[PDB]
Amino acid sequence: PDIATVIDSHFEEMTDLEQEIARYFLQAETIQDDLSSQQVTQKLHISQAALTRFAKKCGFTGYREFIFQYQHEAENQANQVSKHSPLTKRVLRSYSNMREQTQDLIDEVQLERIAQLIEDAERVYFFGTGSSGLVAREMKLRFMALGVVCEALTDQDGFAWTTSIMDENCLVLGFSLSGSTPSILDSLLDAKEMGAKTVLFSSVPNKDSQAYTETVLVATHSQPSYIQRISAQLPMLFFIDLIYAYFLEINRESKEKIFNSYWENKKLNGYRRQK
Amino acid sequence: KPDIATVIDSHFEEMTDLEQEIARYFLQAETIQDDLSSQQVTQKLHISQAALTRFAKKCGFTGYREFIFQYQHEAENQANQVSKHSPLTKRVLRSYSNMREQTQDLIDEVQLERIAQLIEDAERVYFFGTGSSGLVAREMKLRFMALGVVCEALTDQDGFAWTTSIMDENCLVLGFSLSGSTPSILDSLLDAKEMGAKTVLFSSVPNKDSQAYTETVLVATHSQPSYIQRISAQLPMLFFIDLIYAYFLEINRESKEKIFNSYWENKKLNGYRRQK
Ligand SMILES: [Cl-]
Ligand SMILES: [Cl-]
Ligand SMILES: [Cl-]
Repeated sequence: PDIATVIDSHFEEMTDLEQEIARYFLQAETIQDDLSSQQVTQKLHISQAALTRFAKKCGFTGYREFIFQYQHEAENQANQVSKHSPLTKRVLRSYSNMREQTQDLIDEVQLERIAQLIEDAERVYFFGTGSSGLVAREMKLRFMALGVVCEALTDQDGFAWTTSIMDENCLVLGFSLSGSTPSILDSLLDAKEMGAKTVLFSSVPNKDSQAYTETVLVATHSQPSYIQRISAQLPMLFFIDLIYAYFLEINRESKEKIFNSYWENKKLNGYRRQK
Repeated sequence: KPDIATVIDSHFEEMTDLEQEIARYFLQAETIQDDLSSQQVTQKLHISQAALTRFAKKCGFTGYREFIFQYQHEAENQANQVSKHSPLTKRVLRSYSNMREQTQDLIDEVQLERIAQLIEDAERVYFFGTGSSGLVAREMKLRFMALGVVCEALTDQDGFAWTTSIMDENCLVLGFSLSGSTPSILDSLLDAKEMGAKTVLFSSVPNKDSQAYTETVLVATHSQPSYIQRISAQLPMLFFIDLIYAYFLEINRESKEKIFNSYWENKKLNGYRRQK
């Protein structure tokens, strides 16, 4: 219980004189006063022993403990006002709002469906340009570590090389934050032409309906202007992590075996670098 | 609209002592897993049918059958709620929330302004990382180059060697090492320092050897204890690069917006040529 609740809870055990002391300490602007026994005594015109008895009636060891604690409450409360600059808060709000917007866009049934497509494919490709090419490389790092045969392609030549060898046991995931990156949209159609399954990640719903096997709507940025937006990868990273978590639970034991084997070779390699 | 738990709660204070014991049972999370037929419930709680019926009528139902029908149907329809997410989904989203919270407590605003000023004052800026940290470096390169910074992203030892050999006192190197021990990054930053460059290490681990660099930025640790369940390794870094970027953009904002917009105009002009 905070100070006011304890004082309030002992108020009616207190004498009229002790209620005057309680009244003083229940004032908001009292925290601004010199709360020594020698100044509170003078201000309230009361004796030093009366303050001690007041603190003990409230369940403290003495006055000094009471007033130090009284200031712990004050200190804890004052630290709850934010200490950050507007600029900082804007950036933090951009992240938290993308979590919230992502959360409201999740279709768990679709994400588990996509997790299954990855598992069912023999070959998985991630297609993306610019900042979305970084997302594609990131996804490969995550999923190769669990044993998936995958590759990340980030230019027309790669998509050309890959789509031309694609078959119906291939799955391509394409990343286009804007939903209109010509090289991504047309490359996914090349892959579809060859028999592959196709997943499009985009922040705009577009006319992709029916065009690809799955279309995943990802968050838009909270900031209107381009120059002030946070990382362009982030809308996609949320969905990479979601699909990943779903995918890991599919035959986890074999996937954990592969991951741990990579880990062991890393430990051994690092030791040899030392020795 | 109102779920059956809310309904029970709202009549709880009207209920008899025995009815309140019945309510307490139905308000428990595990109870939907029991056999909730009146026969089994009466035996379980050692009550009569009538008492169960009286409880259900206190809750505004005609009887227990109506009550339990609703109770169980609300439960089996929760699997259909898109907004009610699984333990896996919540684990991932909490990992992101936890990292935002941890990041927020680690922000040293004076430091990040100091780094943005270093970027502004440098003639050449370099971003070093490998793995996912290399992706953070490539991203930072794109964002700062669009504001006119002369910068490059290096993601392997050959690239570190090419660049450090020609650095001087007007160079700045930002190195990303989430583990705080990546030898190529720590060593390459020390090579850059030997050449007179300023150095900034980003790491989730404040080691003593990090004190050698001009600045060290402490970034967040991950929430999940096991590596295999962690969310993206880029994320601790991305927060701080976005903060630095946001500060840097406000140093001589109009000159930097001119440069960003001039980028934009040059694309449009070539697009007019291509339409011809
Ligand atoms: Cl934003
Ligand atoms: Cl220095
Ligand atoms: Cl995590």
